[PDB]
Amino acid sequence: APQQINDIVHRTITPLIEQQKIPGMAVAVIYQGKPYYFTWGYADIAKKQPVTQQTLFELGSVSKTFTGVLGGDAIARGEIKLSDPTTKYWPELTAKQWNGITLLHLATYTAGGLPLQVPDEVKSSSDLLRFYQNWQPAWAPGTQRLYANSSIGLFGALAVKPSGLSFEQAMQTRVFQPLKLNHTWINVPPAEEKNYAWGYREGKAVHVSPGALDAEAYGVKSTIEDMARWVQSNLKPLDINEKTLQQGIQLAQSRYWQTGDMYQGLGWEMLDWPVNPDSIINGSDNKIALAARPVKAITPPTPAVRASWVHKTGATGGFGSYVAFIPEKELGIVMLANKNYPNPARVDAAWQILNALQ
Ligand SMILES: [Cl-]
Ligand SMILES: [Zn+2]
Repeated sequence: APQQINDIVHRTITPLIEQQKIPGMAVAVIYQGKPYYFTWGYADIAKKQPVTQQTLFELGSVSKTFTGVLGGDAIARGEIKLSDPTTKYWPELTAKQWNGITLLHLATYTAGGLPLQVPDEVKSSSDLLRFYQNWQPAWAPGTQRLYANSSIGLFGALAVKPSGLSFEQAMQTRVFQPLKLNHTWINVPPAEEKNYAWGYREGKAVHVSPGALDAEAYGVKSTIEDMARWVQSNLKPLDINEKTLQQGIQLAQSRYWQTGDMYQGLGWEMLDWPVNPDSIINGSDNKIALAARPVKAITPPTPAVRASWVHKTGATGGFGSYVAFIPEKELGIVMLANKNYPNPARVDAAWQILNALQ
């Protein structure tokens, strides 16, 4: 890699690892469209297995960017419209509070207070219907954003219904395979477990446990190389030969809602570039990121703005991930760690690197 990239990465990430006690980490810096890879530490501490460019990490909510793009691909196929009512795809949701709640609301966390988590007691299809049938909104739809797995998670499950495919099969055939993400998994196969890093929570090795709508909301595992390719695909949609996927990527970076200086995409979140770094750092703190905030609609949605900071944080019990990129500059970063450490530290490190290379 160029000397300037090696220097800033060492001076930014090695101290981050020192400060946050991260056992293993993989970083890709995309510079002038090309990825440069860095690894530190261990995928499995007790086995002394190093992090490599083939190590799988839990992406947590970075999974939502895949869900948003898969939804965008469905829009471009004419299979769904974001204005469609939820009940078009789930007629059994007869409770009156669902009148007026569209796929747009589900995708962008604006249905009116759907909760952050689907409750752990939901283990069956009927449990899930009961949950949504009895949920009472705190706000009218399209007025408040409340980040929620139960919102975008349901969006993903319904967006694939017209195709007749399962969510996992739709994602594999329509997103992973065309983009040659051949080491990206909703369910890690037995032959790849050897590359599945352990996450570490309070010194204990952990993996994410099954939950309702997990594949849609937080269930993808991937390598640093496949995640660099995901960033390249989102930086350069016109290089994707499948038109519906090219358009799906673009639609996921459309701006549908604004609150403060932040815009909500489909999975992705965006700000205008140049960005105020303190706003992305401070806004990544869960005290803000998980809070209810009024939104203003953008009608029609703004088509993907190349001068944007586009990003997403993700966490599981044992992992912490961050992706950010700037289409106008062909500049991006992927940070995958097997400890869940605070989002503001992730964003600050990412901005120090990309700011140095702009
Ligand atoms: Cl140094
Ligand atoms: Zn040093």
